[PDB]
Amino acid sequence: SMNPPPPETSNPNKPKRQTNQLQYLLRVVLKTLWKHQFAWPFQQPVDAVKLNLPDYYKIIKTPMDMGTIKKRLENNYYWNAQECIQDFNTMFTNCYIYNKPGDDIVLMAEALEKLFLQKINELPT
Ligand SMILES: COCC(COC)n1c(-c2cc(C)c(=O)n(C)c2)nc2cc(N3CCOCC3)ccc21
Repeated sequence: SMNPPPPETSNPNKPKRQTNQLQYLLRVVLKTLWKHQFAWPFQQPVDAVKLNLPDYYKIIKTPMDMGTIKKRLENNYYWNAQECIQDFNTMFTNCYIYNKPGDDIVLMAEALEKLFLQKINELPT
């Protein structure tokens, strides 16, 4: 059991643009979640070898983490704000698929998801 390569943070065969929404997702949404006290388990891909979680990448076939989302925003990987919001949703959903109710990681995901929703609420037009 080993780790997959992390998600792509670059697509050479994809146009790029700067929008108010993408800038807000990096500078306000991601930055706010990144600095939250419960951010640390979500700042990098799950390392199944280091943490000894051999069934993680048997159960989770669409991994996502805030380190990947950060790099995607910084590299102008996303064309649509929807793509970035979908990646956050995937990250939270994976946590609820793999882990059990009352697990520390699940209550941490709940706290971050609540904050995420409050910040996306004020996403500009
Ligand atoms: C609160 O989460 C605890 C779990 C423990 O998994 C066995 N965990 C995850 C983790 C995260 C997610 C989203 C998940 O689903 N699982 C199962 C584990 N990522 C981690 C990273 C670290 N370290 C801290 C020191 O620096 C290196 C990294 C330490 C613990 C971690």
